[PDB]
Formats: sequence, C-alpha cells, structure tokens
Amino acid sequence: AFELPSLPYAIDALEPHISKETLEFHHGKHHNTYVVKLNGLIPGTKFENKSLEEIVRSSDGGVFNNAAQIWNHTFYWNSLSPNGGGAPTGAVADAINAKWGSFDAFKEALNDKAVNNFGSSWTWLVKLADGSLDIVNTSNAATPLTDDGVTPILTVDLWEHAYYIDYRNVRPDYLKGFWSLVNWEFANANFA
Amino acid sequence: AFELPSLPYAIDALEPHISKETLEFHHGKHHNTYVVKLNGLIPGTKFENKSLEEIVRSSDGGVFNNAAQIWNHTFYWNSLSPNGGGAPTGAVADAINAKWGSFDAFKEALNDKAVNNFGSSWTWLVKLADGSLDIVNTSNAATPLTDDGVTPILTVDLWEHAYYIDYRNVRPDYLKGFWSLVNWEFANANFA
Ligand SMILES: [Fe+3]
Ligand SMILES: [Fe+3]
Repeated sequence: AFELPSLPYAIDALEPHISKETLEFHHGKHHNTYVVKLNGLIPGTKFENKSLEEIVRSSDGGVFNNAAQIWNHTFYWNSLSPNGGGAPTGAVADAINAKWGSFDAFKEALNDKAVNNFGSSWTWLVKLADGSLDIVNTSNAATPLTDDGVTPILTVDLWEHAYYIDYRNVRPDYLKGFWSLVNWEFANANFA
Repeated sequence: AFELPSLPYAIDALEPHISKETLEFHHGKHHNTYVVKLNGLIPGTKFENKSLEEIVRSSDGGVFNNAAQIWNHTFYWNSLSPNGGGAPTGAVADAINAKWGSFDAFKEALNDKAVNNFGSSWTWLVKLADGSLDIVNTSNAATPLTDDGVTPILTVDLWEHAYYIDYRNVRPDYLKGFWSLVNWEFANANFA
C-alpha cells in the first residue's frame, strides 16, 4: 500500500508565502485522501503489485486520477523550500536563458500560463527530448510524467485548494508566493 | 455589454449553509470576473451583438469558458434560496419519484455524482428530450445549455471556491448545505 510522504520541511516553514493552515489541509487532507483512495482502488487489479509511477503510466479513470494526484503533489512539495525563491542558479538558470533569453521573460511566460490555466490544473517547467526547457499546462490530474521523453522539473499546483485559504481568488498573489519559494536545487537535481 | 446580475437574496440570507463571506467572494469576485473577462473579449467580434446564451452555444476557448461560467453561476444563484431546502414539491417532486422511485434514492444518487465529480465541475439535475429527469456532471465551464433537448433544472457548483471558505475539503458537508437551500420553485419553473 502507498503511504503519504512526509513534508520536506516544518508545517510553518513556508510562511508567510504559504500558511501552516494551507499545508495542513493540502498535505494533510487533500494529498492524504488521494493516497487512501488509491489504496482502496488497486486491490484485485493488475495494479496492486506495481509502482506508483508504473500505475500512473498505465491507468485511466479513477485509479489514474488518484495515482497521478499522489505523484503530482509529492513533486509539488519538493518544488518549494524554506530556502528556495529568488534567482535560478546552475544548469537550470542557463537553460532558462537559452530558451527565453532571460529569467524575467521566462517568469512572465510561466505566470501567463499559470494565471490562465483554466479550472483545476498544474503548470509545469519541463525538459524536452532536445534538452531544452519548456512550460506546459495540464488539467486536473494529467501530468508530464506520462509523456515519453518529457522530464518534469518543477510544478505549481493551481487547484484552488492550493491557495484559497491564503489568497482566495487572487492567483497572481499566490504566484508571487511560489516565486519566493521555488526550489532551484530540486529543479537542477531533476534537470541533471 | 454584460453585467453582473444581482444576487436574488441578501448577502447573508443563505447563512449558516453558505456564508456571507463565500457570497462576497463567489458572486462579487469570481462571477464578476467572468463578466469583465467576457466583456473584454467580445468587442469588435462576431459575438459583440449576441446574447449570453447565443454566445455560450457558438464559441469555444476563452469566450466559451467565460460566457458559460457567467451563465452557470447565474443559474446556480437561482438554484438556492433562503426559503428553499427540505422536501421537493409539485411537478419536480413527482418527476423525481418517477425516475428514482423516491426522493431519498435521488438525493443519494446526486450526492454520489457530486462528491465524485473530479476537479472543477458542476453537477446538474436535467430534463431530457424524452421528458425524464436525470443527473449529469459537466467539467470546468461545460454546461447542458449547449445540449439540444436537455433542460437544466438545478445545478450545484463544485469548483472549490464554492465551498472552501465554509467547508474546506469536505464536499459532503457543503452538499448538506445545498440540500438545506435547494430552490424547488426555481426547479419547478424550469421543469414546467
Ligand atoms: Fe493540490
Ligand atoms: Fe463558481
């Protein structure tokens, strides 16, 4: 059975960008729920023995929605850090410059993609087959994990539960918080 | 151009099932935003002259998402009432009994569809071409308004902004609030 991964940092470590309360419901209830629902769904199917990633890459319907959300949220918690934020560094900063000319142009581009990602969704920084970076949006539980040759490097959860407590309807403010928390080390770890 | 309709009741009339705060955000910011967005999208286009319903039934993309959302929310405010709730009445009470055998089976069928309506969504009580009632789920801005011969009779908004402030992650509690508020007069007007 799958388990709810621990949060990589204290429940208040993301303040004042993401609240202790948001983390309590988002990790504690939302993430958790996906884990208990999947655990309940797999027994008696050709999924009980397989990897979380294996399932996400070979299911649909309910099993997919749950397995993919578990994966996406775990990747999301890692995309933030009490020590992230600020300028990108290393290999990712460079690929960012190679593709968008500048960090600022990339940030504007991602913000644009995320603010207009309609409904429950995720906005991703990914690495394509050519080694170049790109930004892609997915709806609901969809994830670049199921794209052969497309490597996820960072994600931002845009479901309303991710920011409603702290920011209500204002996604731009939430995005300002994400940029104060973005984990460039996890990004570079994934890019390399 | 389009305007935000007035709520059919006082900002605190749905208390304690849906809060004054939820109404201020849901009606005052979200509903309003779709209206500003549409008005900002139709000028000098093949939709500037059309009515809301004509636009929703002849667009896609951004224009569809905003027009439909304005329509769906308006229909949602009408599906609630400080004088609604309790047992269904009149023609709809009888049409529910005809399809599901009883009000209780209908309520459990709708609750099941609504709690499992994945991501941002809407659950509708609709009247079909054959005249029989049914429950259908739509995602994001999709609405039965675009299905010929299908008549929307009531809707429950399941986007998380509809209940997060009041119930956080617990859709079942929000659903309990909806049943205390359901507008059977609105439903009977749509049915007849
Ligand atoms: Fe989430
Ligand atoms: Fe809504």
